Amino acid sequence: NDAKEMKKLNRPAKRDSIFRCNMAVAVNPYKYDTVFYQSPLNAGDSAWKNSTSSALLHREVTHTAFQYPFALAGKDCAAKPEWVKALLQAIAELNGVAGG
RNA sequence: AGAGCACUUUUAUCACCGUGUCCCCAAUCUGGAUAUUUUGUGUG
Repeated sequence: NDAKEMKKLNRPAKRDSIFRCNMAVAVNPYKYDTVFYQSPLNAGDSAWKNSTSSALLHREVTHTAFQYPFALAGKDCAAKPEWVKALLQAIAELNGVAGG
């Protein structure tokens, strides 16, 4: 790494951690819901394969909020106040967080 | 600054298709709210 680090002359940033965050939890229990699933075969004549069959399956969903602690820390994040402000604005504009 | 906690749960999909709760039936048969009772008493 960095030609054995003398040319870098900087910290390798190995473990510098900023914006520590926790993991979200729901507010309501789970009551074993189910929604059906069809997935028909792609074609009966296509060159592209058809998985040899078509099978129906199940899913489960629920409606629930998600409380969340933030845990922002560090008095050293003053080098780039613009970056901090942009990050806070992006957090305020959170959307599509889970790649479901 | 805690035996240094990142790099991944990811990308698509109609439970679809047809179907008269139908066909007859009486709440029917009789019964005196009847028997007595003064709005009486006097005024230019």
